Amino acid sequence: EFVEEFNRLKTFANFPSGSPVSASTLARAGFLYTGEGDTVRCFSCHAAVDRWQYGDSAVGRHRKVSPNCRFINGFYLE
Amino acid sequence: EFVEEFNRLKTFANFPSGSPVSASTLARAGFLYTGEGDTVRCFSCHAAVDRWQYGDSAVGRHRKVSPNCRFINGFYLE
Ligand SMILES: [Zn+2]
Ligand SMILES: [Zn+2]
Repeated sequence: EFVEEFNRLKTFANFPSGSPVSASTLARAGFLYTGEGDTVRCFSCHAAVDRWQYGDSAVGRHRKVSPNCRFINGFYLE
Repeated sequence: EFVEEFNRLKTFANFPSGSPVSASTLARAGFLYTGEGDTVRCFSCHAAVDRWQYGDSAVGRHRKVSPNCRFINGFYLE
């Protein structure tokens, strides 16, 4: 279901507009919005990432927190 | 957008598995998959490279076709 980026993007309703990282960027990096604050969680490795700050890379933070995530490693590539 | 290696890697869905060079290696060398055959194109210098053969170096072929590419010269280094 969440293999599709659009389905991930739909979980971002009410995502804080004041966040330095956008909902589209986070969805692209494999994240789903948990609904609380700025906490997102990867559909694949289940790692959660929060406390986003200016200059952050959605993919960069994702790799840092979960270096062996299959999604980031291209496991779902058609 | 494509400055991020992962975004380049995502363009490789359906990239021929029989190719002597892998999608990850090509993405690392700054290439995006054009979707046709084994033709990839650099996000930075726009040079396209195809006809990959055993023993080929993704970065090597990239330099040969586009010696002044900013990406290969490290222009995007943080
Ligand atoms: Zn993950
Ligand atoms: Zn180039």
